[PDB]
Amino acid sequence: VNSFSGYLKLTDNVYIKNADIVEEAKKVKPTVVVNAANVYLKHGGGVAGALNKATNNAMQVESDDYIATNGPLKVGGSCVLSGHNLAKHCLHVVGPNVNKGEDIQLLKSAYENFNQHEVLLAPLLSAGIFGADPIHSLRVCVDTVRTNVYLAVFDKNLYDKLVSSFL
Ligand SMILES: c1csc(C[C@H]2CCN(c3ncnc4[nH]ccc34)C2)n1
Repeated sequence: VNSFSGYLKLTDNVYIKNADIVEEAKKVKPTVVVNAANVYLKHGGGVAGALNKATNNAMQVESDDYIATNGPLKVGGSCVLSGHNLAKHCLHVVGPNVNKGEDIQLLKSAYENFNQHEVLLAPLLSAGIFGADPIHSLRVCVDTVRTNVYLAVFDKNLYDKLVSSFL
C-alpha cells in the first residue's frame, strides 16, 4: 500500500489520473518522479520547466553540472538525479522528438528505463511539446513498463480521451 490517491487502474501495473505531475509530486513525495527531459537537460517548459521552477532552479543547477561532467544523454536514455523538494529521485528520461525527426520507435526504449524502478510517478512521454500522439504513447507505456507506474495527465481532454479509448 502506497500513498497515491484517486487513480484509475488501467492494467495490473499502470494507473492514470488527470493531474499536474508537479502537484502530485509535492503532495506524495514519491521515491521517483520522471522528468520528460531533452538530451541537454535544459528544462525550459512543459514537465521539465514546471518541475524545475518548483525546485527554485536547483534541478537546472544540478543538471548543468551533470552535463558538464558526462555530456548529453541519448534519445531513449535516462539518468537518475536528485528529486530535490519533489521526490527522493528524479529519473530524467528522453523520449524522441518527432519535431526533430527523431525515430518514434525510440519511445519504447525511453519507457524501458522505468523498469529499473519499482514505483514511479510519471507523465506521458513524447506527449505535449514533444509532439507525439499521447493513444500510441499510452499504449507503448502499457506494453513496455512492468513496474508500477502512476501517470499524471495534465490535459483533461487528453485524459478523458485516453481513458475512453483505452483497449
Ligand atoms: C496538454 C497540452 S500539452 C500536453 C503534453 C505534455 C506537456 C505537459 N505535460 C504535463 N504532464 C503532466 N503534468 C504536467 N505539468 C506540467 C506539464 C505537465 C504533458 N498536454
